[PDB]
Amino acid sequence: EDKKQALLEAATQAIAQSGIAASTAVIARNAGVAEGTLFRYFATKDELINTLYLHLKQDLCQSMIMELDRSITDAKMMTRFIWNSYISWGLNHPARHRAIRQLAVSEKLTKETEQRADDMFPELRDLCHRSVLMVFMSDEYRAFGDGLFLALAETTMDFAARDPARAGEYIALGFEAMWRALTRE
Amino acid sequence: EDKKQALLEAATQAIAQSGIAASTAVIARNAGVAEGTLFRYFATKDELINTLYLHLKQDLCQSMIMELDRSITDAKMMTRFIWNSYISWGLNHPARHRAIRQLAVSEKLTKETEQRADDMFPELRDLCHRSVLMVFMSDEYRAFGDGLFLALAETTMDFAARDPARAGEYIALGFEAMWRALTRE
Ligand SMILES: C[C@H](CCC(=O)O)[C@H]1CC[C@H]2[C@@H]3[C@H](O)C[C@@H]4C[C@H](O)CC[C@]4(C)[C@H]3C[C@H](O)[C@]12C
Ligand SMILES: C[C@H](CCC(=O)O)[C@H]1CC[C@H]2[C@@H]3[C@H](O)C[C@@H]4C[C@H](O)CC[C@]4(C)[C@H]3C[C@H](O)[C@]12C
Repeated sequence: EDKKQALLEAATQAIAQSGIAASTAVIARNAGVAEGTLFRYFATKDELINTLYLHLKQDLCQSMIMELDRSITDAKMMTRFIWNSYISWGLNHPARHRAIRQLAVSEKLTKETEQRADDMFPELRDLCHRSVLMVFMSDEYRAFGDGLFLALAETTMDFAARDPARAGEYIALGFEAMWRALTRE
Repeated sequence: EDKKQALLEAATQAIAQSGIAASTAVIARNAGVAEGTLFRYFATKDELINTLYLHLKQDLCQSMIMELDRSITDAKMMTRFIWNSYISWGLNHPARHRAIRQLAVSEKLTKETEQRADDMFPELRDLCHRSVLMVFMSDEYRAFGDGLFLALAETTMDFAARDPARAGEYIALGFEAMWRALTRE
């Protein structure tokens, strides 16, 4: 029923379809509400980008909480579980993936948003006792590394969706491509 | 002036924007010509996909001919030159990249088209005396491996285009991600 969730869902769809340029008028209309109502929730496109990114990240991380087992010590096994979690989430919720990938490479996420993103799920930190995933790049390239992860993830989802009889095969082959590209031992 | 090239350019733009579903009416209109005229060049959407794919592949390969040096013996160095060639071509011709990537994962390329694609530029074969690039996957996954190459390439082009002061850095970091993902020694 509640208007914030309706606006966040409408913003998810609109950005998934149109990118960050998506219109607040269209988003407000697709929700129940007047555009003025939308502005009381997010006064700027910049704040909507930041709010929606944290919303989508929270949703993903909660799905990962449901799926992840902590008897796992092996970094590669833990990374595979994370990858499987992300692919499932984007196959279940294609617009949430499409939206988050455009928000992630928008140049509009604030340092406050990054810290709230890094903080929100302590349970998902570390899960490596020191880390393997994308720690080899300079800080300037962390967004680029995230973009490559998302590109490999999106291609894996596309083939698994089109050819579901081999979905697990695409997910495993995509994981090993991601692992080689974005880790070092 | 010539109508085939005008239609192939209009088909490139339309598929880049809309995918393989792009309308022959729109393509014909964006070219000089009546839709009936378009059908004398490609009687089906299937034949346009195949014809346009070979056209775009020929264009890419000719650009690679202009750029590539044959004193190169090292497989990694040769693969880097190929990658640099592809990224330059897609930054110079974004719609040609966007089109070819949708055609490549369309399920509509004919075996005849594949053989003509494999044959067209003997000069680009081998350039490895036995090969490293994507020879580790089963034949069923060659399209998937091509999709991962294209995804990594597209992300590299996006960041190089947005942040041209570091274009070479994104190209080098993207190459090493592609190389790790899609080769084995
Ligand atoms: C939750 C999990 C483990 C915790 C961590 O190491 O940060 C991490 C590792 C890689 C992360 C992902 C990658 O950084 C790529 C994406 C980046 C976006 O900014 C968030 C979604 C995105 C898909 C990330 C979600 C989540 O924070 C992931 C999946
Ligand atoms: C021309 C060059 C070397 C010759 C070869 O080994 O086939 C090859 C190696 C990898 C090839 C690319 C990859 O297979 C990924 C893409 C696949 C598409 O079907 C054609 C474009 C595409 C971008 C390919 C163009 C070209 O055939 C490439 C770049």
